Amino acid sequence: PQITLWKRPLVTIKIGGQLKEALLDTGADDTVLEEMALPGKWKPRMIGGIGGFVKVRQYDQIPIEICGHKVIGTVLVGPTPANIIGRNLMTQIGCTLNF
Amino acid sequence: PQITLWKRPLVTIKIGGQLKEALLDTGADDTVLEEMALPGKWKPRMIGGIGGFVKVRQYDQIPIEICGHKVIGTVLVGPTPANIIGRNLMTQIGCTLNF
Ligand SMILES: CC(C)[C@H](NC(=O)[C@H](C)NC(=O)OCc1ccccc1)C(=O)N[C@@H](Cc1ccccc1)[C@@H](O)[C@H](O)[C@H](Cc1ccccc1)NC(=O)[C@@H](NC(=O)[C@H](C)NC(=O)OCc1ccccc1)C(C)C
Repeated sequence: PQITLWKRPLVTIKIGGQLKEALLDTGADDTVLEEMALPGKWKPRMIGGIGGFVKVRQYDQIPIEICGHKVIGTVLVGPTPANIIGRNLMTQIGCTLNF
Repeated sequence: PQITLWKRPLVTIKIGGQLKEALLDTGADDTVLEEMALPGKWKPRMIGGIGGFVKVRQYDQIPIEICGHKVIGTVLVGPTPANIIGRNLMTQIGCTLNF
């Protein structure tokens, strides 16, 4: 799809058998999802945003289907106010900015 | 241009006669620039990110040239760690996400 930006570029993702809406976020290096039951091991990590940081759980090699594109990558889980699909996954679905 | 996302989608902007690099940021509603001398009036505003909430100065109807596209819009100025071009301006240059 081509997505204009008059609205937040939200997409429906499937991860860990759960459906979520997430923001395609070109300003996000990484993918950060709200608290969710993911299976498996993790590593503590911190991400920085506007104003603050947040501690997150880093899960490697997690399957995610982003708007019907299955990808597998690192997913951060923590107290983010939005599910964010970062460049780490957007590259895997071949997502470009165009103007 | 078409911009893939293997790197941060940085563009060179011109604003207030100054050249800056800025991130084309689809996860940003608004445009937030680092502290910079802008001429004119402003209103105090707050933006929220990952972790925190920063006070910013809201400037309306500011001319910006983003990668050779002149647009005019609201620019927020404050202690952001990156110049961020948000959807408010990306729409004005016709920027889409595509995959
Ligand atoms: C999700 C994060 C991993 C992401 N950060 C990164 O990718 C960073 C660079 N990577 C990173 O952390 O690498 C690890 C690291 C880095 C340095 C040292 C050690 C380790 C991020 O927060 N990035 C943000 C900007 C940024 C850039 C560089 C450095 C730090 C921060 C936006 O690009 C990103 O798009 C977020 C996405 C987002 C959406 C929704 C909620 C939270 C975050 N937007 C924002 O933070 C924007 N805020 C908003 O748009 C909010 C949602 N609206 C808002 O507040 O509107 C006014 C309002 C007022 C009152 C009520 C409601 C709204 C902001 C840039 C304008």
